[PDB]
Amino acid sequence: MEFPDLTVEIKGPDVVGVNKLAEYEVHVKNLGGIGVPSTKVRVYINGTLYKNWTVSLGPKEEKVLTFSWTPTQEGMYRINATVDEENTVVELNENNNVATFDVSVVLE
Repeated sequence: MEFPDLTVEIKGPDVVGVNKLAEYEVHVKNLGGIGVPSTKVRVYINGTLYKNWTVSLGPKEEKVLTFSWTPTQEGMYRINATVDEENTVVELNENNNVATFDVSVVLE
C-alpha cells in the first residue's frame, strides 16, 4: 500500500516550577517496515501549538526530538504530540500515533 505504523512518545519531568526551564523529548519511530519521508511531528500544549518538526523515518527507524519550555503561569498543563497530523500517510494504526503527557506547574 504500503501502510507504516508510526508512533510517538513524550518523556520528561512531571512536575516543574514556575518561571523555570524544563527539557522534554519526543521519541518517534516507524513500526511498519516502510519509511515515510513526509513524517511531520507536532506538539501541542492545552490545545495550542507549541512547536513542530519535519523529519523522515526509514523502516524501523527512530528519531529523537527535543524542546525546552518555561511555564510562566501556575496550573495543570496537558502536552500532546502527534505524527502525520495532516493525514498524508495511511497507517496500520491510527490511535497508535498519539502521545499524551501530563505536566503540573507549581510556584515552587
